[PDB]
Amino acid sequence: GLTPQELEAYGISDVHDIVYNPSYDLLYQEELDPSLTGYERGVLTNLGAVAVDTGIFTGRSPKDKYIVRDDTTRDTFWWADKGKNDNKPLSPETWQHLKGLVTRQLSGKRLFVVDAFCGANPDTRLSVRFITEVAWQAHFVKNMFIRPSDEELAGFKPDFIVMNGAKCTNPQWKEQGLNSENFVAFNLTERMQLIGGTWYGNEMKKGMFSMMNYLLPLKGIASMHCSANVGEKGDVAVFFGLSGTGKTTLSTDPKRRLIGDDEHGWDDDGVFNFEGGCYAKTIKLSKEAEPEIYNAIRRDALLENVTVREDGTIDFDDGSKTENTRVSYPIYHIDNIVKPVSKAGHATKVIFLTADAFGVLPPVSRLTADQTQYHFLSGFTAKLAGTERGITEPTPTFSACFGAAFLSLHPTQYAEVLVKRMQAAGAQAYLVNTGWNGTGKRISIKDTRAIIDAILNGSLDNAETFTLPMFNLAIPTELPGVDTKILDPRNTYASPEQWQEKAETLAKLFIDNFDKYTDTPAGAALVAAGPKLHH
Ligand SMILES: Nc1ncnc2c1ncn2[C@@H]1O[C@H](COP(=O)(O)OP(=O)(O)OP(=O)(O)O)[C@@H](O)[C@H]1O
Ligand SMILES: [Mg+2]
Ligand SMILES: [Mn+2]
Repeated sequence: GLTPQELEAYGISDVHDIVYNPSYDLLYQEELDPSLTGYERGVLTNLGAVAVDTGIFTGRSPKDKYIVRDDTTRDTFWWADKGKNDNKPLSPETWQHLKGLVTRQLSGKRLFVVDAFCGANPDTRLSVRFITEVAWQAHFVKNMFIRPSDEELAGFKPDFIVMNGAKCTNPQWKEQGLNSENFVAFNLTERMQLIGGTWYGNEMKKGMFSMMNYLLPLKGIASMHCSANVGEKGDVAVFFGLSGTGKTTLSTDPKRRLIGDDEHGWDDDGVFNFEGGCYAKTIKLSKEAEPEIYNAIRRDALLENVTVREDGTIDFDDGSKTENTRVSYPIYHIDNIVKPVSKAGHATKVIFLTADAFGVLPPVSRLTADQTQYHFLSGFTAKLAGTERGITEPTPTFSACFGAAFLSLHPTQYAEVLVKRMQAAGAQAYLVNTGWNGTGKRISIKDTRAIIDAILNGSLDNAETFTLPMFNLAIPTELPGVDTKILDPRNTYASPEQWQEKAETLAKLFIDNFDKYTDTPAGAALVAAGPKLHH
């Protein structure tokens, strides 16, 4: 695929061993090499999958994310210093120092080079070349990106390079005004991502997602943090939501063909996956509740940060290394998928998932057109942050478009293209609370799946509704397979008064958050679709 001389063109010198397009069999034996030390080491589990520890980082490091500010990006990027976001500006000169750190780190090493695609469609996909010195990092990108055919490899021409220098750090970070010795940096003039300090594989996956989020909407294509699936009739659904809200869990549905679990575009022909694999959360994983995900954990899946007992069994309940235990697998580890290309027609059902730790929002509501835009821009979820200290400190997150950490353009640009696509398809939107109600427990997966079924088969559209105060959400009066009591969140408190107190707290949070969008005529008009609180 490439010679040591081609790598020298990238700045990487004296590479003696090049592993181009490593096979799954080679990656397995690389990860289990008994002479490996530290965080490169894998262990074989009784399910047949290799498990690794990703080091000090067990999630992304948004405080270390930087984008070079130059004549290509200055007037188009959504900059952190010009709404809150992580797109912090970096100079071209400082970029050159970070590039030197990474290229020197990879020089004189045995390198894995993985060529892959981001985007299922040839007309808009990125041809990405990933370079790493850690086998399980190469395995991660083999699982998560689209694996080219032999014919596509023969004429592969990268238009983005990702250089993973996890083992290096930046000793000049203080004088350079950066956050730490680690860095995840992007340059759209050179079309490159550099990683230093963090080994975490998802920096590469979400890094390329951020690049698609820059390029696609500028060409009229929606770029979405959502899962997607399709029914027997060809009816497509997309599921937006922040991390942990259910996109992967609920899209992996035995009644539907999976398109993808996390990153999709929506062009003139329909909805298409960016990825070649899925990246499931494994904390407290239940084979009974999530059988398809559980079954995908086998040879060629890559487990991250799980606890493996001495006998090789996995303690999926153990969050000691992190609550964000994960498994990646190529998408064909799921039985019922769209193939050979992960794409389908236009979505007619658009589901916003949220996990409301305030216990206010109903399990399901059908949204008006204006409420759809209001809630898309708000991008709400919440967490019980204080659990380890024995308290419910519901902590809100408002992350525009249900994925602000990955947005490269202003939120209104994603909203505009999404609305355009939804209006052309006649799509309807729904808000689903996969989180908490007055019981202080999350709604069960079984009940949420039944809610999703009722959305997808048209049942919910055919129901009578009542209106929830404050948020003015249309809720169905009944739904097949779900206890009617929980459809109204007020019923899970000893009295509507307990819900009302929490609803007022949450409404104020939404109203304060939305204020930043009211600087345009269209945004000010959307306030009427948000929660109403005047006392
Ligand atoms: N009612 C529910 N619906 C969906 N998931 C639930 C529910 N109750 C508990 N869970 C748990 O919530 C988590 C949902 O995580 P999931 O991996 O689907 O999130 P995600 O939206 O795909 O996030 P990410 O974008 O970070 O991958 C899982 O751990 C799942 O078992
Ligand atoms: Mg997911
Ligand atoms: Mn995600």
